[PDB]
Amino acid sequence: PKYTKSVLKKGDKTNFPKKGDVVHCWYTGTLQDGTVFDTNIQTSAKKKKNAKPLSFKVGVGKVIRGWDEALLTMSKGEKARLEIEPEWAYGKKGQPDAKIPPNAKLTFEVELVDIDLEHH
Ligand SMILES: C=CC[C@@H]1/C=C(\C)C[C@H](C)C[C@H](OC)[C@H]2O[C@@](O)(C(=O)C(=O)N3CCCC[C@H]3C(=O)O[C@H](/C(C)=C/[C@@H]3CC[C@@H](O)[C@H](OC)C3)[C@H](C)[C@@H](O)CC1=O)[C@H](C)C[C@@H]2OC
Repeated sequence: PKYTKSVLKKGDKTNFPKKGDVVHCWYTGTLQDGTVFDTNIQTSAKKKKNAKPLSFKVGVGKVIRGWDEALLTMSKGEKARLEIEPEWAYGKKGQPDAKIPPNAKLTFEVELVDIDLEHH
C-alpha cells in the first residue's frame, strides 16, 4: 500500500470526514531516520487559547495525497501514525525548505481534533 495507518488513540468510531469537509489536526512529521521536520504542536508556554490546529478542506488536493487519503479513514478524536510512501508525499522533488530529500517515506502522527461538515 501507498500508506499505512496505526491507531495510537481510538476516535469516536462515529464521525468520519467526507470529501469536502473541513478537518482540524495536530501533527508531527518525521523522516525515517527520526529527524523531526515539522510540527504544529507548540512547545512555548502557549498551548490552549493561543495555538490553533491545522485546518483544511479534505479530499480535494489541499494536502499531500497520503493525508487526503488517510484522513477519510479516521474518526473524530483519533490519533494515528501514518507512514506515507514518497509518491503520496513529495516524491522525487522532495521539499527543500523543510529539508525533505527526494524519495522520502514520511511518518506523521496526526490527531484529528474536529470536523466541520462542509460537504453539505
Ligand atoms: C498560506 C500559506 C500557504 C499554506 C501553508 C501553511 C499554512 C503552512 C503549513 C501548515 C506548513 C507548510 O506548508 C507550506 C509546510 O508543511 C510541511 O512542514 C509538512 O509537514 C507537510 O508536508 N504538511 C503539513 C501538514 C499536512 C500535510 C502536509 C501538507 O500537505 O501541507 C499542505 C501542503 C504544503 C500542500 C501542498 C500543496 C501543493 C501540492 O503540489 C503539494 O504536493 C507535493 C502539497 C499545507 C497544509 C497547505 O495546504 C497550506 C498552505 O499551502 C512541509 C514538509 C513543508 C511546508 O513548508 C514549505
